[PDB]
Amino acid sequence: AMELSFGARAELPRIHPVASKLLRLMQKKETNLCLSADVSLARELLQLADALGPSICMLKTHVDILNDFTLDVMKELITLAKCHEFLIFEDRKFADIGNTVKKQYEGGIFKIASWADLVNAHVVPGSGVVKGLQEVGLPLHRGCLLIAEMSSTGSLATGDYTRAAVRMAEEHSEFVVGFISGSRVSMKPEFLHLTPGVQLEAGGDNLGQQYNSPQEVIGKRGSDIIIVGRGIISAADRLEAAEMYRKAAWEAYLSRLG
Amino acid sequence: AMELSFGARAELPRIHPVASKLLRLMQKKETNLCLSADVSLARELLQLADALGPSICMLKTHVDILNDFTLDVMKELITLAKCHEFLIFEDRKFADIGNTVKKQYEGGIFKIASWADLVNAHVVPGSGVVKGLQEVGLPLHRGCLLIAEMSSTGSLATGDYTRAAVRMAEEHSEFVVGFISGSRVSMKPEFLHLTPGVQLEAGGDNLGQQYNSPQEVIGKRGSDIIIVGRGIISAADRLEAAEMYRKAAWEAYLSRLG
Ligand SMILES: O=c1ccn([C@@H]2O[C@H](COP(=O)(O)O)[C@@H](O)[C@H]2O)c(=O)[nH]1
Ligand SMILES: O=c1ccn([C@@H]2O[C@H](COP(=O)(O)O)[C@@H](O)[C@H]2O)c(=O)[nH]1
Repeated sequence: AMELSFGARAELPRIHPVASKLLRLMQKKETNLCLSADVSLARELLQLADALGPSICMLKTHVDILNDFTLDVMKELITLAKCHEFLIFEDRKFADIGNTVKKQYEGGIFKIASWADLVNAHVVPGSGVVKGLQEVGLPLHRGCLLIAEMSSTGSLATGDYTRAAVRMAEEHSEFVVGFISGSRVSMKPEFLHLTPGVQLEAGGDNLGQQYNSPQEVIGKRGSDIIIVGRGIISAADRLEAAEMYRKAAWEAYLSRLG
Repeated sequence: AMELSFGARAELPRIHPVASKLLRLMQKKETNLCLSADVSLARELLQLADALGPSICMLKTHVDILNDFTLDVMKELITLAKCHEFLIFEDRKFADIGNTVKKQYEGGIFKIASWADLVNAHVVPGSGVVKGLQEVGLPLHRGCLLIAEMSSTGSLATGDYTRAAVRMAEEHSEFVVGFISGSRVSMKPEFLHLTPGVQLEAGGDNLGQQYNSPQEVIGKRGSDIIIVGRGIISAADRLEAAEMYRKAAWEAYLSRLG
């Protein structure tokens, strides 16, 4: 295929409204940066969302790490998402049978479906995992990302595992909008590719995380969006760091567009 | 080779303390039944744990489906666990990079490590998932189960994936006490095998769950413990249903012991 812009893909025929909403704000704001807001305090989550909101297309959460979660916190996050124009991605990694994951998505204390635009799923259980999430997510106009590859050393999400992930996406394109992957895994331009394991300096952490640059992941490997946690969160000035990552990911996307 | 009793297995030189405690109470109470307590209310959770405690070796939770979770509820559950003698297994299925899963296990609202004897992890991220959990579990004297196979249709946890799970468990035996699997996957008697997707009658559900009988799973496939949810919970008489499952699983274990 030849390279389409985020704006062209927003306008496509088969595109999920969520993905379309995302691709438009990306074009509008010149950002393909997803902030991984891996903090344990609501006040910090909310201050990051507000400060960095203009710089990001998406805020990714791990609600189960928030020491002071309440649905009111999520209400305030929604208000910031609407105000600054970004989607909320809860990185819950649903990975159970369909009958269980539907309850874990709809219910409990988190009520994830009520506030998350996007969630993700591991494909290891078979397509039941997507079917269960769909029953809840479809009417709510939510979307789902399938984990086709992981960034960590020893990752088993390779080969036929990755190919099964892409098939599963194709079979459920009414609800699945794309992939968590280290590179482009599907040529279909309606699918989003989001890549974690990103820092300016290629490298890793002490527990198997691997990092590659925005230029590599977006430019060479053809992914759409970078997911960045520690590369931003650990900085003294998280706004400056966010801006650095945004320009890098954006300029890398412009480059491959030609 | 020659099958050892649960009582003898509990005394093996390399046995993990949590596995030893469980094997002891299984032999004492003549139960290799784990109740899957898939309910949405604390009261239902506590009611089932009390009513069925005598029949079970283990209660498996999904605390993220509890509408009214609080840590006090867990305190109470533990009192029941200590009174009736069963372990608590939170079926969280950790499946993220090591840096993330340690926070998910220790922290947030659920504080899983503060009350769960056992948790489980998917192996797809590589062994960094176990190394992260260990940082939290080992100080708290906890154990972990690796998901080597799944019960659901289209499961990708097969062949080399399954073998990678077994290797990973062998290499982290200070923390990993066994497997979620549909059959015996390790020949080392220090490892436990727990099998979900169990009902007396043939079948499945509308979202990819598949059922096999206790005699099939324990007797022919050589697993140790049956995990049963709806097979008990949906029955009119849960005390009778729990007893039927216990007696099925236990006699199947005795037969294989010869
Ligand atoms: O394959 C994956 C999938 C998800 N994440 C998530 O993306 C973020 C990476 O953060 P950092 O390593 O950039 O701090 C974390 O929240 C992590 O859970 C990965 O790192 N790799
Ligand atoms: O491979 C697996 C792993 C876990 N479970 C869990 O075991 C229970 C099965 O319940 P039921 O089908 O017996 O009601 C559920 O809590 C489900 O999440 C499975 O069914 N299959």
